[PDB]
Amino acid sequence: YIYQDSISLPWKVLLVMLLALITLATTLSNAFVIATVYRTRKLHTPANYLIASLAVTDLLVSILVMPISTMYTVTGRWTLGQVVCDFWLSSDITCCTASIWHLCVIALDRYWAITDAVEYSAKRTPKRAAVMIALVWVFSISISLPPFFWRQASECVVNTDHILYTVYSTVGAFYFPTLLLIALYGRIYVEARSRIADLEDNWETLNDNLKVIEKADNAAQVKDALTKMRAAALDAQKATPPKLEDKSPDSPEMKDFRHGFDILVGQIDDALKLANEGKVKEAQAAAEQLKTTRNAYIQKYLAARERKATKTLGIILGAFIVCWLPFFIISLVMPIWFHLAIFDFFTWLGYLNSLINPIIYTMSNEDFKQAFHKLIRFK
Ligand SMILES: CN1C[C@H](C(=O)N[C@]2(C)O[C@@]3(O)[C@@H]4CCCN4C(=O)[C@H](Cc4ccccc4)N3C2=O)C=C2c3cccc4[nH]cc(c34)C[C@H]21
Repeated sequence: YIYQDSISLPWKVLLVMLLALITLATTLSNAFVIATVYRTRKLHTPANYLIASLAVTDLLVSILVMPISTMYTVTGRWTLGQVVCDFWLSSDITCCTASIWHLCVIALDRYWAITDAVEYSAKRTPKRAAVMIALVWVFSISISLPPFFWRQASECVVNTDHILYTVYSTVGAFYFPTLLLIALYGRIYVEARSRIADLEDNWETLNDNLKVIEKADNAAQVKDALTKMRAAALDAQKATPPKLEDKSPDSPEMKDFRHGFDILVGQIDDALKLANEGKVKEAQAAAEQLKTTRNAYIQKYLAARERKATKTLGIILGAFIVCWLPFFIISLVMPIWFHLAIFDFFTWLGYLNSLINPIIYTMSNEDFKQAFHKLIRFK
């Protein structure tokens, strides 16, 4: 029985048009993300390479799996033969597993960057990124390779004979990566929370000590509030969590919040020199410059407190669960309920995640956002 045989001609052609536009929108949205990393020299960093390889996996899903699926989902019958069926099922398992595992490799990279910044800076290289990507693909192909027990060769479905592999495939491909992502997001969320809580205190110490220099009575009072201000600025500079946007070291970092403390420290040192010279009135007058420099970084400070990197990783985590949790839940309860339409809906729900992810990055990451605005000639 095929439930699709009951669907009318107008609803069938509309369903083909909806599915074909999702497939096309996934291909172009991921093609944009790949080209943007490739074309922009500023984006040639291991972190953006992981975005670019996630976009490559999602592009293969849109070329090897989704077009050839639209017809099978709407008609409900396989007409391409056994050989094409073998490659289609395996490219569905391999690319979707690669898609899921790219997400935790991006999270692993963000976790190490926010949790172990000094030790990781030396290890975060494009060679490291390649080795991790190869491992993801080798693990992806290894998941789809065992159901080749088809010693027998209208219907095209993956081998459901061995319950032990069926659950290993579901765990290795989904349940293990989600538990890793929850743990990874948890540590990242808590890291950023304490990093902005420290940034808030160092910012307040900077503001209050800046008030003291103005209302100072002694030279020793001026000199002390300056060294305290000096220490808080460099502490605020380390407290500020990493941005969502990743740029290569060889790129001008103007109006950057972390740079504001560098020029500010330079000014605090210039003022302490006059204080050590004996020109305290001049050292006090240097606070008028410090006041304006601080005033120019308030907007960049208030921006840091919003933790865009963890916020957007939360939206990706959220988008990943809401897209794949129904599929892998039904995938486990199916051997042990409603019709085959809910399986077709939940497969496409997982497919949709290949489109949601590149639109989340290009709306959130300002490098990808400005690249898009350039593409459609919008200012
Ligand atoms: C989205 N993609 C879809 C794809 C799939 O369901 N393909 C078929 C061809 O479509 C069905 O859903 C259809 C729809 C209506 C009736 N159907 C079935 O009765 C069986 C159910 C089934 C699900 C899982 C395992 C065995 C059988 N279907 C199929 O075999 C397998 C996936 C998968 C399975 C196992 C590990 C995995 N890692 C990544 C993935 C993946 C990607 C992931």
